[PDB]
Amino acid sequence: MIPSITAYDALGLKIEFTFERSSVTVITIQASNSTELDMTDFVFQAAVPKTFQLQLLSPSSSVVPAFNTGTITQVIKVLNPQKQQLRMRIKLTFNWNGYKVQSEAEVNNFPPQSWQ
Amino acid sequence: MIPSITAYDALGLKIEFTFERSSVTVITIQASNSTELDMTDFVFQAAVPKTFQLQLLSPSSSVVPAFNTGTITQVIKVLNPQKQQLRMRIKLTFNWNGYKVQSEAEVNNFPPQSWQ
Repeated sequence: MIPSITAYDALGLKIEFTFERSSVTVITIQASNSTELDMTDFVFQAAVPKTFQLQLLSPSSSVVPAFNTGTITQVIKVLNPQKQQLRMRIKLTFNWNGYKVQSEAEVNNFPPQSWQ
Repeated sequence: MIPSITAYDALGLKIEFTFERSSVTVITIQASNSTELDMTDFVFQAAVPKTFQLQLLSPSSSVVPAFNTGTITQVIKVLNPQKQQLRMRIKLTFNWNGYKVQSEAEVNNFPPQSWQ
Protein backbone atom coordinates (compact mmCIF):
# COMPACT_ATOMS: atom_id res chain seq x y z
CA MET A 1 0.00 0.00 0.00
CA ILE A 2 2.98 2.37 -0.58
CA PRO A 3 1.83 5.18 -2.86
CA SER A 4 3.12 5.13 -6.41
CA ILE A 5 4.72 8.20 -7.94
CA THR A 6 5.28 9.69 -11.32
CA ALA A 7 9.06 9.77 -11.61
CA TYR A 8 9.16 11.44 -15.04
CA ASP A 9 6.68 13.06 -17.38
CA ALA A 10 7.78 15.05 -20.39
CA LEU A 11 6.62 15.42 -23.92
CA GLY A 12 5.06 12.07 -24.31
CA LEU A 13 7.25 9.81 -22.12
CA LYS A 14 5.94 8.96 -18.65
CA ILE A 15 7.53 6.75 -16.03
CA GLU A 16 5.71 5.58 -12.95
CA PHE A 17 7.40 3.97 -9.95
CA THR A 18 5.62 1.44 -7.75
CA PHE A 19 7.13 0.19 -4.51
CA GLU A 20 7.46 -2.90 -2.38
CA ARG A 21 9.17 -3.42 0.93
CA SER A 22 9.55 -6.56 3.02
CA SER A 23 16.74 -1.57 4.38
CA VAL A 24 15.72 -2.50 0.81
CA THR A 25 13.06 -0.91 -1.35
CA VAL A 26 12.10 -2.69 -4.57
CA ILE A 27 10.98 -0.26 -7.25
CA THR A 28 9.19 -1.30 -10.41
CA ILE A 29 9.25 1.26 -13.20
CA GLN A 30 6.59 1.46 -15.89
CA ALA A 31 7.46 3.49 -19.01
CA SER A 32 4.74 4.57 -21.44
CA ASN A 33 4.64 6.59 -24.66
CA SER A 34 1.74 8.82 -25.71
CA THR A 35 3.34 9.90 -28.97
CA GLU A 36 2.48 8.62 -32.43
CA LEU A 37 5.69 6.60 -32.96
CA ASP A 38 7.52 3.92 -31.03
CA MET A 39 10.50 4.78 -28.83
CA THR A 40 13.08 2.18 -29.78
CA ASP A 41 16.37 1.07 -28.28
CA PHE A 42 15.02 2.41 -25.01
CA VAL A 43 17.41 2.36 -22.05
CA PHE A 44 16.72 3.31 -18.45
CA GLN A 45 19.60 4.18 -16.14
CA ALA A 46 19.47 5.08 -12.48
CA ALA A 47 22.01 6.26 -9.95
CA VAL A 48 21.75 6.82 -6.22
CA PRO A 49 23.97 8.87 -3.86
CA LYS A 50 27.02 7.08 -2.47
CA THR A 51 25.30 6.34 0.83
CA PHE A 52 22.76 4.13 -1.00
CA GLN A 53 23.31 1.20 -3.35
CA LEU A 54 21.27 0.18 -6.37
CA GLN A 55 20.87 -3.01 -8.46
CA LEU A 56 19.10 -2.71 -11.79
CA LEU A 57 17.46 -5.86 -13.20
CA SER A 58 16.63 -6.49 -16.86
CA PRO A 59 13.87 -4.55 -18.64
CA SER A 60 10.93 -6.30 -20.23
CA SER A 61 11.90 -4.98 -23.68
CA SER A 62 13.58 -2.07 -25.46
CA VAL A 63 10.51 -0.59 -27.18
CA VAL A 64 7.98 1.78 -25.66
CA PRO A 65 5.11 1.43 -28.16
CA ALA A 66 3.19 4.37 -29.61
CA PHE A 67 -0.13 5.55 -28.24
CA ASN A 68 0.00 3.75 -24.91
CA THR A 69 -0.46 0.26 -26.36
CA GLY A 70 2.11 -1.24 -23.97
CA THR A 71 4.82 -0.45 -21.46
CA ILE A 72 8.36 -1.29 -20.49
CA THR A 73 8.77 -2.51 -16.93
CA GLN A 74 12.03 -2.84 -15.05
CA VAL A 75 12.94 -3.55 -11.43
CA ILE A 76 15.40 -1.57 -9.31
CA LYS A 77 16.52 -2.75 -5.88
CA VAL A 78 17.72 0.03 -3.57
CA LEU A 79 19.66 -0.53 -0.34
CA ASN A 80 19.52 2.23 2.28
CA PRO A 81 21.78 1.30 5.23
CA GLN A 82 21.69 4.75 6.84
CA LYS A 83 17.90 5.09 6.61
CA GLN A 84 18.03 8.35 4.69
CA GLN A 85 15.32 9.87 2.52
CA LEU A 86 15.51 8.16 -0.91
CA ARG A 87 16.93 10.23 -3.75
CA MET A 88 17.69 9.12 -7.31
CA ARG A 89 18.82 10.46 -10.68
CA ILE A 90 17.54 8.80 -13.81
CA LYS A 91 18.61 8.95 -17.44
CA LEU A 92 16.49 7.85 -20.38
CA THR A 93 17.74 7.31 -23.92
CA PHE A 94 15.88 6.19 -27.02
CA ASN A 95 15.48 6.52 -30.74
CA TRP A 96 12.39 8.14 -32.22
CA ASN A 97 11.66 8.68 -35.93
CA GLY A 98 15.35 9.05 -36.91
CA TYR A 99 16.21 11.19 -33.87
CA LYS A 100 18.33 10.15 -30.90
CA VAL A 101 17.02 11.49 -27.60
CA GLN A 102 18.47 11.58 -24.07
CA SER A 103 16.98 13.05 -20.89
CA GLU A 104 18.06 13.22 -17.26
CA ALA A 105 15.92 13.93 -14.22
CA GLU A 106 16.16 13.98 -10.45
CA VAL A 107 13.49 11.96 -8.67
CA ASN A 108 12.81 13.66 -5.37
CA ASN A 109 9.11 12.88 -4.71
CA PHE A 110 9.56 9.53 -2.97
CA PRO A 111 6.80 8.96 -0.40
CA PRO A 112 7.77 8.42 3.24
CA GLN A 113 6.33 4.90 3.12
CA SER A 114 8.94 3.99 0.48
CA TRP A 115 11.87 4.38 2.92
CA GLN A 116 11.08 5.33 6.51
CA MET B 1 15.20 32.09 -53.86
CA ILE B 2 16.78 28.98 -52.27
CA PRO B 3 14.08 26.76 -50.72
CA SER B 4 14.09 26.49 -46.96
CA ILE B 5 13.98 23.14 -45.22
CA THR B 6 12.76 21.73 -41.95
CA ALA B 7 16.01 20.48 -40.44
CA TYR B 8 14.45 19.05 -37.29
CA ASP B 9 10.90 18.35 -36.14
CA ALA B 10 10.35 16.12 -33.16
CA LEU B 11 8.19 16.08 -30.11
CA GLY B 12 7.42 19.84 -30.11
CA LEU B 13 10.77 21.32 -31.18
CA LYS B 14 11.02 22.45 -34.80
CA ILE B 15 14.06 23.96 -36.50
CA GLU B 16 13.87 25.53 -39.94
CA PHE B 17 16.93 26.35 -42.04
CA THR B 18 16.83 29.20 -44.52
CA PHE B 19 19.63 29.90 -46.98
CA GLU B 20 21.49 32.73 -48.67
CA ARG B 21 24.33 32.65 -51.16
CA SER B 22 26.08 35.62 -52.78
CA SER B 23 31.49 28.39 -52.02
CA VAL B 24 29.85 29.90 -48.87
CA THR B 25 26.30 29.21 -47.85
CA VAL B 26 24.79 31.31 -45.06
CA ILE B 27 22.25 29.29 -43.07
CA THR B 28 19.87 30.93 -40.63
CA ILE B 29 18.24 28.55 -38.20
CA GLN B 30 14.85 29.24 -36.63
CA ALA B 31 13.95 27.19 -33.58
CA SER B 32 10.37 27.11 -32.28
CA ASN B 33 8.61 25.28 -29.44
CA SER B 34 4.99 24.16 -29.54
CA THR B 35 5.10 22.57 -26.10
CA GLU B 36 3.62 23.95 -22.93
CA LEU B 37 6.91 24.98 -21.24
CA ASP B 38 9.92 27.02 -22.27
CA MET B 39 13.05 25.28 -23.46
CA THR B 40 15.72 27.09 -21.46
CA ASP B 41 19.51 27.10 -21.59
CA PHE B 42 19.03 26.12 -25.24
CA VAL B 43 22.21 25.28 -27.16
CA PHE B 44 22.53 24.43 -30.84
CA GLN B 45 25.58 22.56 -32.10
CA ALA B 46 26.46 21.54 -35.62
CA ALA B 47 29.18 19.42 -37.14
CA VAL B 48 30.17 18.84 -40.73
CA PRO B 49 32.53 16.36 -42.38
CA LYS B 50 36.09 17.51 -42.66
CA THR B 51 35.91 18.51 -46.29
CA PHE B 52 33.65 21.40 -45.21
CA GLN B 53 34.19 24.19 -42.74
CA LEU B 54 31.60 25.75 -40.48
CA GLN B 55 31.47 29.02 -38.53
CA LEU B 56 28.66 29.24 -36.01
CA LEU B 57 27.68 32.74 -34.91
CA SER B 58 25.90 33.73 -31.69
CA PRO B 59 22.25 32.84 -31.12
CA SER B 60 19.59 35.47 -30.51
CA SER B 61 18.88 34.05 -27.03
CA SER B 62 18.95 30.87 -24.99
CA VAL B 63 15.18 30.39 -24.57
CA VAL B 64 12.74 28.84 -27.04
CA PRO B 65 9.48 30.07 -25.51
CA ALA B 66 6.43 27.89 -24.98
CA PHE B 67 3.44 27.81 -27.32
CA ASN B 68 5.13 29.33 -30.37
CA THR B 69 5.47 32.82 -28.92
CA GLY B 70 8.91 33.42 -30.42
CA THR B 71 12.02 31.80 -31.82
CA ILE B 72 15.74 31.47 -31.47
CA THR B 73 17.66 32.47 -34.59
CA GLN B 74 21.32 31.67 -35.24
CA VAL B 75 23.56 31.94 -38.27
CA ILE B 76 25.87 29.25 -39.61
CA LYS B 77 28.31 30.03 -42.40
CA VAL B 78 29.42 26.98 -44.34
CA LEU B 79 32.42 26.76 -46.68
CA ASN B 80 32.27 23.97 -49.27
CA PRO B 81 35.44 24.13 -51.41
CA GLN B 82 34.68 20.87 -53.22
CA LYS B 83 31.02 21.79 -53.92
CA GLN B 84 29.78 18.50 -52.48
CA GLN B 85 26.29 17.90 -51.22
CA LEU B 86 25.89 19.66 -47.93
CA ARG B 87 25.07 17.63 -44.84
CA MET B 88 25.40 18.17 -41.16
CA ARG B 89 24.85 16.55 -37.79
CA ILE B 90 23.09 18.70 -35.22
CA LYS B 91 22.75 18.39 -31.46
CA LEU B 92 20.34 20.31 -29.26
CA THR B 93 20.45 20.59 -25.48
CA PHE B 94 18.06 22.42 -23.18
CA ASN B 95 16.16 22.26 -19.92
CA TRP B 96 12.44 21.56 -19.88
CA ASN B 97 10.60 21.59 -16.52
CA GLY B 98 14.03 21.12 -14.98
CA TYR B 99 14.81 17.94 -16.92
CA LYS B 100 17.95 18.03 -18.99
CA VAL B 101 17.17 17.07 -22.61
CA GLN B 102 19.57 16.33 -25.46
CA SER B 103 18.78 15.29 -29.01
CA GLU B 104 20.80 14.57 -32.15
CA ALA B 105 19.82 14.34 -35.81
CA GLU B 106 21.45 14.15 -39.19
CA VAL B 107 20.39 16.80 -41.65
CA ASN B 108 20.82 15.30 -45.10
CA ASN B 109 17.87 17.08 -46.89
CA PHE B 110 19.68 20.20 -48.13
CA PRO B 111 18.31 21.55 -51.41
CA PRO B 112 20.52 21.60 -54.54
CA GLN B 113 20.57 25.39 -54.68
CA SER B 114 22.20 25.49 -51.23
CA TRP B 115 25.44 23.93 -52.53
CA GLN B 116 25.53 23.37 -56.32
